[PDB]
Amino acid sequence: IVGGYTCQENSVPYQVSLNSGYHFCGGSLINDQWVVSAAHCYKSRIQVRLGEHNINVLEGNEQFVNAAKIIKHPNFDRETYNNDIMLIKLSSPVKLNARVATVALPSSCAPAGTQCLISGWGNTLSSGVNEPDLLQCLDAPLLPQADCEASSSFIITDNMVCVGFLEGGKDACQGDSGGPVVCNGELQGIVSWGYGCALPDNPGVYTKVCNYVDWIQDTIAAN
Ligand SMILES: [Ca+2]
Repeated sequence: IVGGYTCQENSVPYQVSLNSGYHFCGGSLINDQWVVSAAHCYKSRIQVRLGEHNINVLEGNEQFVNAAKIIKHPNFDRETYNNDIMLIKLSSPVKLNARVATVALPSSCAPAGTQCLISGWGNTLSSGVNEPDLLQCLDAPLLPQADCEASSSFIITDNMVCVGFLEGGKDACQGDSGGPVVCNGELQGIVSWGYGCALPDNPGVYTKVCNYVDWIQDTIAAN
C-alpha cells in the first residue's frame, strides 16, 4: 500500500497473509474455513496466516493454517486478469475472535463514490520496492469507470472496478494482490492489478466481488 497509514494492530481482523516461505499476497476471511483472494495469487501450496500485524515478529495473535483446496475461478484469464478471484479452503477451521474475524460478502454492487478500506503488506513505494513489517491501510473510494480510464494507460472489464485516486500518491501495489477492499462492512473488491503504483491518472484495478457471490457460495457448498 503506497501512501497509506499503519493500521491499528489487528483492526482489520479479516485480513490474512498468503505465505510460501515469505508473504506474497493477501486474502480475506469469509467464514471460519474459507478465504477469498485473487486467482493470480495461486501457488501449488499456500500457508494462510491470520491474526497478523507485524508479519516478521510473533506478537501473540497469529494462527497459521495450510490451504487444503486452492480453487481459481474457472474463467480466470491470466492475460487480462478477468475473473481474478480464487477461494482457499483451510485444512482446519480457525478460532474466530476479536482479532481473527470474517467479513461479509456484498449484498449489491456498491456505487461510485462509496468510501472503502484497502489493506495489505504490499510494496509501499511508487518507485522501487519496500516491503513493510506492519499491515498498511488506505481509505479510498470506488471510482466511476469513465473517470478511471479518462487518462489512464488501460481499460477494465465489467468484472473489475477502479478504486483510489486519479491524482496518484495513494494506491495498492505488488504484494497487496488478493487483499480486501471493504466498504460499509462488505467485501466489494479484491486487489488485482494496475499500471505502476500510485501514479497520477492510473487508479488501481480490483476484482468486482459483487459479480461473484453465487460462484463463491456454490463453490463453498460443493466443497
Ligand atoms: Ca506476527
